[PDB]
Amino acid sequence: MGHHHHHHSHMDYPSFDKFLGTENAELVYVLRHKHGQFIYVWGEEGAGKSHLLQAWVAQALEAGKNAAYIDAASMPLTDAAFEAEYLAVDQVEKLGNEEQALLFSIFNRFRNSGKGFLLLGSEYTPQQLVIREDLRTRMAYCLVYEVKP
Repeated sequence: MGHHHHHHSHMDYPSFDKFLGTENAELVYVLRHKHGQFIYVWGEEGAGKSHLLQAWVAQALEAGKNAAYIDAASMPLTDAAFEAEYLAVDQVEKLGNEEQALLFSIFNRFRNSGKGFLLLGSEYTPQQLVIREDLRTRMAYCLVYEVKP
C-alpha cells in the first residue's frame, strides 16, 4: 500500500549528537525490514547514510543469500558483484566506464533471469544523472519510492 510520492524538498539538517555509550546498538539501528525488488530513493536515505541499504543487505544475508552494498563514491565496482543476488548502490553518479558497463550487465543478468534485487540512492534522479543512455534506460526498471507521506 502507498503509491503516493510527491517531491517535497525539505530536511536539509543533519541532526545528530554523541550517543555515546559505545554500544553495539549501531547494529540495531541498522536492523530494519525488507522492501521492493528494484527500489530507487533520493534524499531520505541515499545521501551518504545507506543505513536502510545496509539493513536490506543484512536481512538478505541472514537468509543465506548473497547481498552487498557498494559506495559508488567510495568503492569501485567489480565483477565479483555478480555473486550477489541483492545489490545496493549508494552515491551513484560517479560511475565511469567499465563499472558502468558492468552495472549495465548486472541489469541484464537481473532482467534476463527474472531475478535480481537492486537498491540505489542519490541526490537527483535516475534519468537526470550524467550516465550513458544504455544504462539510463535500464534505470527505468527500478521503482521510485519516496517515504514522504
